[PDB]
Amino acid sequence: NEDNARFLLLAALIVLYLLGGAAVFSALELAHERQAKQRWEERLAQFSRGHQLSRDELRGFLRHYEEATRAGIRVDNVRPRWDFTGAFYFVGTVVSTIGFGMTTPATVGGKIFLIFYGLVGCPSTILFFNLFLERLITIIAYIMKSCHQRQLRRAGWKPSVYYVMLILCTASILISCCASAMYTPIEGWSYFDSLYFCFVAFSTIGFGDLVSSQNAHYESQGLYRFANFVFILMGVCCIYSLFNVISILIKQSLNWILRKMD
Amino acid sequence: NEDNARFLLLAALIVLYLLGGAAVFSALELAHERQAKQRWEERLAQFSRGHQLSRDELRGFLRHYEEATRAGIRVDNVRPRWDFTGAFYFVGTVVSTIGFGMTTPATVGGKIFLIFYGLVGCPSTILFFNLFLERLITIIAYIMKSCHQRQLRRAGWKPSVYYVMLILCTASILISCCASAMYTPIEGWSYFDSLYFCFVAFSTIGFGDLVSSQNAHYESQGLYRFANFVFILMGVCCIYSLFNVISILIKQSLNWILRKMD
Ligand SMILES: CCCCC/C=C\C/C=C\CCCCCCCC(=O)O
Ligand SMILES: CCCCC/C=C\C/C=C\CCCCCCCC(=O)O
Ligand SMILES: CCCCCCCCCCCCCCCC
Ligand SMILES: CCCCCCCCCCCCCCCC
Ligand SMILES: CCCCCCCCCCCC
Ligand SMILES: CCCCCCCCCCCC
Ligand SMILES: CCCCCCCCCCCC
Ligand SMILES: CCCCCCCCCCCC
Ligand SMILES: CCCCCCCCCCCC
Ligand SMILES: CCCCCCCCCCCC
Ligand SMILES: CCCCCCCC
Ligand SMILES: CCCCCCCC
Ligand SMILES: CCCCCCCC
Ligand SMILES: CCCCCCCC
Ligand SMILES: CCCCCCCC
Ligand SMILES: CCCCCCCC
Ligand SMILES: CCCCCCCC
Ligand SMILES: CCCCCCCC
Ligand SMILES: CCCCCC
Ligand SMILES: CCCCCC
Ligand SMILES: CCCCCC
Ligand SMILES: CCCCCC
Ligand SMILES: CCCCCC
Ligand SMILES: CCCCCC
Ligand SMILES: CCCCCC
Ligand SMILES: CCCCCC
Ligand SMILES: CCCCCC
Ligand SMILES: CCCCCC
Ligand SMILES: CCCCCC
Ligand SMILES: CCCCCC
Ligand SMILES: CCCCCC
Ligand SMILES: CCCCCC
Ligand SMILES: [K+]
Ligand SMILES: [K+]
Ligand SMILES: [K+]
Ligand SMILES: [K+]
Repeated sequence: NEDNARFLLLAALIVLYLLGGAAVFSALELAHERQAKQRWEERLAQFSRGHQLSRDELRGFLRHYEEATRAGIRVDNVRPRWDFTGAFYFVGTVVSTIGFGMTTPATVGGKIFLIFYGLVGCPSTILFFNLFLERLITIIAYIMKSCHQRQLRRAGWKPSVYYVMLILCTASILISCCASAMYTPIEGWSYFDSLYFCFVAFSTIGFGDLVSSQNAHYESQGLYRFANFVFILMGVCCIYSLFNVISILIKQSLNWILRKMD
Repeated sequence: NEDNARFLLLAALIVLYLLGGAAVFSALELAHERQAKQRWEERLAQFSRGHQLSRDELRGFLRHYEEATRAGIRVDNVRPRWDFTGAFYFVGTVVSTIGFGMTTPATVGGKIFLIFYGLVGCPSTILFFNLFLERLITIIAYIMKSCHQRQLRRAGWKPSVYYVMLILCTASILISCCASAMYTPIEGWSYFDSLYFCFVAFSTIGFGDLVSSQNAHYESQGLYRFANFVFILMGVCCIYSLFNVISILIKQSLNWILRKMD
């Protein structure tokens, strides 16, 4: 009866969390959304009046442009999709569950293979992340044991969950700052935008509003792609481990809550 | 030295998998991409000639349209973002790490809160999925014990990983087929497109090319949203559990191959 109680309590807490978050986000974003819509409508009306076109013709043109954009066309010299490098980027975003969406299959055959590829590939990445976490814990224990032994001259050393969480948080912060230091100059982004993109990509949410390495010519462009790959990989690993540790802590907190209640 | 060997072997296998997948996807998609780009270019050239519009004017108009679309505008009628139910949909896609991207924060304050909200919410959903998996295993064991006891008239009953994987696969197939039973007449999609969307959403990849339940008016629109919520929740749970079980099986296969290599 304890497991059922914990399950029910977690469900109720998550529901309340969702309701509160929805309220807050609406309060923050509604006015900006309305203002943007009004500005776009004014621009469209002015353009239509200037060149004495028709609303239907512009509607058809915009529909064609939306189809082209789904195809992969953009307005600023984007890199080609579905070349070998683009395909590599797409598969990397698929196996990790990020799914930016800047490149998606468009033909029958490219969707079946996507299903099978993801089905056989996502578990492998999850297993890789788990193995990395285990290796990190072992190395931390070894370092602590060695440091204590060396300082004495003046296995059972597994660190607690709290220290592992602190270490993962520090590593994530450092990786995000280092990645942003490179994204900001190469891209036309601000530092805060770089941090926001780093968090969105590392957590595997992948909205797709900001995507890196999509500007065709990128000066060097040889080391830049390798650096982007390395940074995304490390960030994903660190954030995945941090989320799992935080989940363990939340589970302990829920038991404590249940135990206190009586 | 065994753990390091398994780690290295998994890394090499994943790298080969990525290379092969990239090659296959490029081979499948490059011709379609080129044809679509050519068709869009022809359409744009034809439109420009007919109305005597300069290409810079059309470029500016399309840039404005891309800015507007980034705020939620579409050629077809779509439900508003950030009123109260768009916010609920957004938070649901955020906590589950799906990230469709049809709704994204656009203001400072809506991005900081997004970071903190995700940081505190994703671990809760992961814990909920793990608890669900444990409950499912317990119920399966109880059912098997009861069935065996009944068949006798003529704890240690937990099923093996193989049977749990088979059950999860069957449940996922049934849920996907039932969900696609709708989403075909309500969304005007083909059945295969419905299955593709179900897999993309359930796995938490969330490309965003196909998003459900946003067409402004949706007939009832009261039960439809509830049904969409329930279907997505169940699919996400089942696919998450299936991925974890498959990862365990892959780990066993790796240990066996390592033992085979001596
Ligand atoms: C060497 C370690 C092997 C393990 C690989 C495991 C998982 C891969 C997961 C995610 C990769 C992040 C996306 C890379 C994007 C390529 C960028 C570019 O090309 O511009
Ligand atoms: C009662 C169980 C509580 C636990 C819920 C936990 C996590 C929620 C995760 C995913 C739900 C995503 C569905 C998207 C919302 C659709 C709403 C709509 O179409 O408008
Ligand atoms: C969305 C889930 C919210 C998580 C609720 C956190 C509960 C806080 C309890 C903190 C005390 C538990 C730690 C042990 C105290 C000795
Ligand atoms: C993306 C990497 C996938 C690697 C899958 C490895 C498959 C190995 C098959 C081995 C089958 C025998 C194992 C079961 C015997 C105990
Ligand atoms: C144009 C060069 C792109 C480089 C990205 C591919 C190489 C990384 C995969 C191999 C890592 C061991
Ligand atoms: C204009 C030169 C930009 C090149 C950026 C170099 C990126 C490599 C950093 C180190 C890789 C880990
Ligand atoms: C003996 C130790 C060397 C092999 C372990 C390294 C495998 C990962 C290297 C790349 C970082 C993900
Ligand atoms: C217990 C489930 C709580 C969430 C219900 C909200 C979704 C229904 C939307 C109805 C809007 C007309
Ligand atoms: C006319 C459109 C009616 C569609 C309503 C959907 C009914 C689904 C309810 C069951 C939820 C699991
Ligand atoms: C005894 C009842 C406790 C469990 C009820 C929780 C119902 C939530 C269903 C969510 C399944 C994905
Ligand atoms: C038309 C190519 C078919 C690709 C699907 C392969 C599934 C194993
Ligand atoms: C025993 C060596 C473990 C490898 C750790 C690598 C972390 C970047
Ligand atoms: C840590 C990488 C620093 C890159 C600086 C780029 C300056 C043009
Ligand atoms: C000019 C391309 C350099 C690629 C670096 C790869 C390092 C293993
Ligand atoms: C303008 C109000 C922003 C509040 C940010 C939320 C901090 C947790
Ligand atoms: C005793 C188990 C009850 C909860 C399981 C519900 C599965 C849908
Ligand atoms: C389980 C859903 C049944 C099909 C609903 C759509 C009927 C037009
Ligand atoms: C008319 C609104 C119906 C809402 C579904 C019931 C929620 C339990
Ligand atoms: C946490 C309380 C929810 C508020 C609903 C508007
Ligand atoms: C957490 C309650 C939301 C307050 C903003 C209206
Ligand atoms: C967390 C409270 C934010 C209030 C939005 C105006
Ligand atoms: C551009 C081809 C890259 C080769 C990968 C080793
Ligand atoms: C068009 C055939 C679809 C096959 C289902 C996997
Ligand atoms: C005690 C500090 C060790 C950190 C391991 C990365
Ligand atoms: C089996 C690896 C060969 C590389 C093919 C491009
Ligand atoms: C061995 C995987 C396939 C290699 C093709 C680039
Ligand atoms: C599975 C390897 C693909 C080679 C054809 C491009
Ligand atoms: C592994 C090689 C397959 C070739 C596909 C065209
Ligand atoms: C393995 C699939 C081959 C693709 C042929 C175009
Ligand atoms: C407008 C919908 C209200 C939801 C409260 C449960
Ligand atoms: C979380 C960093 C704050 C950014 C201020 C613009
Ligand atoms: C035969 C066992 C059935 C379990 C499915 C919930
Ligand atoms: K994800
Ligand atoms: K996504
Ligand atoms: K995702
Ligand atoms: K996305």
